[PDB]
Amino acid sequence: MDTEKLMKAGEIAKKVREKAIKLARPGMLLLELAESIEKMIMELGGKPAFPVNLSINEIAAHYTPYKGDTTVLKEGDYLKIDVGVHIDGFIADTAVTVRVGMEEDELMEAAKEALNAAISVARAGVEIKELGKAIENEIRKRGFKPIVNLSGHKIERYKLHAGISIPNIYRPHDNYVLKEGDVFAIEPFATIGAGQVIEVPPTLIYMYVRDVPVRVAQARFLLAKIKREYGTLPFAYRWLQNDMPEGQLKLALKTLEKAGAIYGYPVLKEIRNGIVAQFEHTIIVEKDSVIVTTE
Amino acid sequence: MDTEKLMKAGEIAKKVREKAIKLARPGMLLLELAESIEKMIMELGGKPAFPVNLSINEIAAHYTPYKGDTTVLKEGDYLKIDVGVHIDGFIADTAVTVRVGMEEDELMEAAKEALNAAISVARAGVEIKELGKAIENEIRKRGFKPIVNLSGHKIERYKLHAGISIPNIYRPHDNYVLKEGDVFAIEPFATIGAGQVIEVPPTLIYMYVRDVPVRVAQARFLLAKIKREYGTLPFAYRWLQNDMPEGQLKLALKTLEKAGAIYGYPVLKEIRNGIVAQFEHTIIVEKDSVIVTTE
Ligand SMILES: [Co+2]
Ligand SMILES: [Co+2]
Ligand SMILES: [Co+2]
Ligand SMILES: [Co+2]
Repeated sequence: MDTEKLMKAGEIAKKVREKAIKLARPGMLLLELAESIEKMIMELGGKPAFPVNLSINEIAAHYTPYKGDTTVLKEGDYLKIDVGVHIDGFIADTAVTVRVGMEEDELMEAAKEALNAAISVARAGVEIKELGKAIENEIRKRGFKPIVNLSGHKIERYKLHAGISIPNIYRPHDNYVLKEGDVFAIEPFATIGAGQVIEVPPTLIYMYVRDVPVRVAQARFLLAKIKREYGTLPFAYRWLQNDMPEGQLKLALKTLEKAGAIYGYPVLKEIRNGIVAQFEHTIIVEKDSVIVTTE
Repeated sequence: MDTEKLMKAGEIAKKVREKAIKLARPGMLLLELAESIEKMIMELGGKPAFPVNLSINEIAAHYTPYKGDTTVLKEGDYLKIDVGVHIDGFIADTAVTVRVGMEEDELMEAAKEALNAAISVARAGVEIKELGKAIENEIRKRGFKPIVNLSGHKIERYKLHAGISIPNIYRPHDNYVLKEGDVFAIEPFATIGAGQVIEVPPTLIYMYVRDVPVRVAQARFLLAKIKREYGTLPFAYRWLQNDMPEGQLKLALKTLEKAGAIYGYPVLKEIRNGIVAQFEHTIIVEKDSVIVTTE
């Protein structure tokens, strides 16, 4: 629909991103950080597509603070900020790696540079694999491993990950064809570890999924609120940490989870605890070139 | 449409597959082999979906003989046989690894076992990732690496690789949902190498793609032949070696290649030249279980 909305989300996400890079100074508490970003996005004119992700070093992604996290930045950390905005369901998913209180290095360069290459070739008509390979070369020609299980994704109205991915590697059969009006989030992750990530507890981000009559009353209602307040967008436990006792909240979520009403999206950590750089922009696949909502 | 056709394709491919395993005896010339299989498929009632693939050891796949290959099997080889049949476009892609003149081992077991698991969970409703994970565990718990760039694919009428894949790894965002009536080819590849494949020349298989006003004369006729007899389905170079002398043939292809008419699918070889075992069956995603065309 309104390409302007995909643009607005993109525009907000840009500004907020920029500012986050700034608040990203040593000792800065992750929790303050997130809150600021979310409310900014808010007062700026839009709701978040998903809770800001502030992932540090080996924590690949899927990490968001919660009312209680004492964690603060530390000089030399590889902080990764992945933000997403949405105007009525039109997402903008951008992200950047900041070496806390320091300047970028070869790793960070590899991810950024990679990401860039992908854009230069995206244009209606090309097969996904081309971006894939592009990304792979930049990362590997710099001696770095690209992650093989975290990757770009195609966005759709009120659907963050709509089905088609954009690997950071070259898989010879990825032959989906970038159509016109296509909206894609390109996001190469680079690492010095093995190049793969595993899920490790706790589960901070969750996803609403399906109506499933639950017996335990409270749970059911917790869900109902969920339905109506977040929708199809993934949300944070931190976002509900005050709508009921920390204790009783848990179960409700679990029961909801053990019921398949909502899916939990645990923290993603590089297998051999390798540093993880990352940059992501969102694009709209046009005929001869792509427009970057988050430029 | 006719589930019976998907069944028929499936049925032929089964028989043929079975027989190939037998013809797979030492010193057996790969070229005799392929010919047999293809003609059997033929006389059995159907056309091949793609040229039989006889891939040996570190040759992951995409290898097919050509009029000229002197290559003969050798005791101890890990021959991989990937066959595909199609009834009016309803494919059946099945495949197996045979230790030439020997009995299967841990590797081969891993890939097989892996494949099985995937089926056990396939059923309308699950997310692709579940299968992915499944595969990953069987292959890895046996200390073997799964290939990360070769993987299962969703089949559709006259479209071998229709877009959605089924990774041999767990990528947390593979959330496509197995619908009812879905046809998928699950195919785990296992290897002791690194777990990745690269393209290496030559280019034996090719695939039509789009009508391009070409300048050279014979290519143009070659184009319209490819168009009429092969179609959207991929072909082997071995299938056209009669239609014209070596030299002229090549060029008509090459022009077309450049023309953007037919894409060529080079050989796939495991990077650290590691052994590659593989098994593949095609399924139809039904409500509570899946029907395996190639059982
Ligand atoms: Co993102
Ligand atoms: Co993203
Ligand atoms: Co196959
Ligand atoms: Co296949």
